[PDB]
Amino acid sequence: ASMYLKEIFVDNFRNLKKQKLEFCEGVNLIYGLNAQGKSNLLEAIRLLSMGRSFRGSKMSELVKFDEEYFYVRGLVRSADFYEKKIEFGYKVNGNKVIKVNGNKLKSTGEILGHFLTVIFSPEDIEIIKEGPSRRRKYLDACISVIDKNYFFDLLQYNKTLSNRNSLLKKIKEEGKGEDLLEIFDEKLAEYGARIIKVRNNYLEKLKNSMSKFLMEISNEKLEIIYLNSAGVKEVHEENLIREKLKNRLTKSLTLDLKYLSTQVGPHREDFKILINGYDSRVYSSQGQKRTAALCLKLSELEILEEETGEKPVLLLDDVMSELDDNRKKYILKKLEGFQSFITHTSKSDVEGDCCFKIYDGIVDKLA
Repeated sequence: ASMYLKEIFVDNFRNLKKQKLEFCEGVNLIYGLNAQGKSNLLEAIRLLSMGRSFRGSKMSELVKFDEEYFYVRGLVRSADFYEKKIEFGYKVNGNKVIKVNGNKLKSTGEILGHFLTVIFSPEDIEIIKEGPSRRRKYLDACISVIDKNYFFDLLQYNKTLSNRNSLLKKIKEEGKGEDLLEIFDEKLAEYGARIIKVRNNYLEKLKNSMSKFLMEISNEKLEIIYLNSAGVKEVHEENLIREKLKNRLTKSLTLDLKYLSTQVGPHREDFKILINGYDSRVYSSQGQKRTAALCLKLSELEILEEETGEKPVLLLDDVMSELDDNRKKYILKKLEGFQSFITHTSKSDVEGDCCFKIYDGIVDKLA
């Protein structure tokens, strides 16, 4: 039984009026003339998956202008639940309150997995086009939805990384800190090796899944190069990678003290998408990049289902309007057995099993 959002209630959320909405199976077409309105609804849905705004927005920005809180409640059907309640509340205080079936979660990260979605947007092309930062963050979020252990390791890794970076400054002003520096190096190498091993594993699946879609769509060839920070290309034996990280951290101490940051580790790494053997960021055409962005999300979807045994809900934020007919048809074919939410400016273009009109932030069914 696939994931299915039966209902969402939004209160003081961005520009949406207070309302409870009920949805259907298959394609939920949401059309309207407002920008914020449509994608704000998608933002509220995606929030129940991730515990954050997909736009990258801070929580205080999600509260309705001049209000003191927002609140979102979804009801979801999944493999093991007829109807799970997920609640996300934020008070301008600065505390998120998140509950699943009435139990408050200790940390936001705990939300991950109760409600699976994959969100498509035209912005996904930036994952192809931009720097390592954008691709690490995409990669980290994809793996974390599947793998709680990886999420745990990344949290600790990033915590140790900032502790180390601030210690570098203390070691520069005063001296000393040699002991905490060893302790941090050891921890970075330990967490780093596990992060690298899991990343390598995911990217191998990404490569296999993405090459199939690309071959299907444009008959083009896909390769992925993972340049990891251990410089290894083996990534079986964790202790070998851990040792390579540790030695590298030791060898780069002079450079680290000059810049007051940490030059080696997975927080610096990237992966390279090759299209017909050429670097997709600097060589490929825009059409190719766009196609690659689509294959990227389709793969995400495929790996997510395969790994969790659950079939996610699909969010498509304004991704249909600039497509030609053959690409629309392809994408629609691929959403076949999912619940999906497709935002559009038009009612006619893609039909949809249920159609909703949004205006002045009220969503009404049929039109």
